[PDB]
Amino acid sequence: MVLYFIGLGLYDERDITVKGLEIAKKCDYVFAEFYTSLMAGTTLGRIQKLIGKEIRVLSREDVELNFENIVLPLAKENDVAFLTPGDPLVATTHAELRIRAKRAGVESYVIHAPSIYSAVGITGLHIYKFGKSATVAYPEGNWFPTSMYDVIKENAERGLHTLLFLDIKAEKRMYMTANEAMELLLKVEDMKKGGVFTDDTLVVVLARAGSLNPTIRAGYVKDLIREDFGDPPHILIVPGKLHIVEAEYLVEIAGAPREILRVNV
Amino acid sequence: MVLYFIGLGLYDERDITVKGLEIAKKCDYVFAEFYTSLMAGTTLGRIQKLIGKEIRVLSREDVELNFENIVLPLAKENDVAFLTPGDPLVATTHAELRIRAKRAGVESYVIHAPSIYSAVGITGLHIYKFGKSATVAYPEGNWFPTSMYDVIKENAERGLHTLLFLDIKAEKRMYMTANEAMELLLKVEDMKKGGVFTDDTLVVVLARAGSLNPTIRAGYVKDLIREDFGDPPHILIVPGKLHIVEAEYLVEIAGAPREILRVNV
Ligand SMILES: Nc1ncnc2c1ncn2[C@@H]1O[C@H](CSCC[C@H](N)C(=O)O)[C@@H](O)[C@H]1O
Repeated sequence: MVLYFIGLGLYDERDITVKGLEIAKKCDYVFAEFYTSLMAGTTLGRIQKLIGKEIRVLSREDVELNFENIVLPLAKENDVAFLTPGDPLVATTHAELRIRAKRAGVESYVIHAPSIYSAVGITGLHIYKFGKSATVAYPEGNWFPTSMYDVIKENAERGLHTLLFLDIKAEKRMYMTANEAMELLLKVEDMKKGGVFTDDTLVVVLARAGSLNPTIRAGYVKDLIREDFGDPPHILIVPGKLHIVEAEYLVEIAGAPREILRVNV
Repeated sequence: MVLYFIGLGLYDERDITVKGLEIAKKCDYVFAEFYTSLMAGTTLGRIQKLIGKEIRVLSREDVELNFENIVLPLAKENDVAFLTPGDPLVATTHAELRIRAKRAGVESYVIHAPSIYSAVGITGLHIYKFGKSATVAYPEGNWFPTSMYDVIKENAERGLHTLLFLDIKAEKRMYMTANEAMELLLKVEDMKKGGVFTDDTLVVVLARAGSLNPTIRAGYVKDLIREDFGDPPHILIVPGKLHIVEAEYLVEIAGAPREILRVNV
């Protein structure tokens, strides 16, 4: 009698780990949420098919307000599993749910899955060189988010790369593009003129990580802010000072201007 | 005419994604490497039975010096797979291999899998608050590494968490423990007296991630320095200032002492 946190992966249903599939296949009740990220290459049907169980989907409100009412209860008598895109505990507040589980007298286990946070390694940028991370959020009301700007500034000053999580509103089916983010940033630039994010800043975009053919592009903002990378989800990265080997991967694989090959030491 | 970089996961032969397995089976040749890391929770033999293909294990020199002489040739006329622990491209040196694949006129695809870099999310610490990452390499002869120490310093300075990869001797099959890593850090503290890592520093240890029974513990060095965290591999983490939720998780789940609720928050 337990509760399982299983990640479904980056793109399609096949991105679940074997461990995760075997275990999902033996649980009595299987819940899931699809609001923390977007798996562009699959459908609830295929997941349900692959697993072999009916998956009751939950909304942000069900999860955040009644997890212990809807899911935890069954967990005491049965073997329940909660599915989520990517890795269940990366860039979500699901970790807290484990405390609910404990306090509800329920044993919980975690089955990891490929996360966008580590998939960025496909851009050639050294993983250890990524600093703090941030999320470009949808502007709303009379307030224009600005934190993500300072973060890029802080990391850049230290020579670190910045991972920018783009926003999502599942219910409204809104998936921020790298373009919608490059614009939101250029605006924060003018508001602060910090030299952080301009038209000559180098940027890398990763779209549909997990698919066989993700869109990996690196270039100056001016030349990319008006490009079609493809369907979502999109991720934006503002690199710091590149290593020669990083620059070479970006040029040879990501299609960046040959000029970055010449790094400023 | 195609090369696949498939990730093997975190601990056992089941940490591979259904994607990576289905593909690995459809390959004419399968290579692997276990020098960047080690699947402590399985064996090459158990892995070979899951894939149902034999696997030629490549040494470090093999890959870094003659990848284009051992792997790429067969990739021209067949579909070849290259297995590596964790998620590919998280080992900085693997990325450049894709360039070589192109140079030799070969298609290369990447099949991600759970990485320790993202799995750390299970510690209850927020992913975005992780800063630059470092590695605690085994000292040798007159050599006494110290960069890691500074990496911690710069991160916690900015309220960021520090993920410390512990060293490994693949061949000799020798895992560095969290305890050992702590002793090394305390030794650098005494050498630089920066206040960065002391008997009162709070740390989190994560052992055997990916397993259903990983060890997750959090406390002050003076109590974890000699604590037994179980079989390898080990990962050490020096957290920055904690959000009340991280602290609660570290207490409710990682058995951290209540003191952290009022000291490290
Ligand atoms: N497959 C993918 N490709 C590119 N970006 C992705 C992605 N999956 C998620 N993202 C990015 O991350 C955001 C969701 S945050 C949730 C991440 C998920 N928990 C994980 O472990 O991967 C998306 O809005 C997008 O900005």
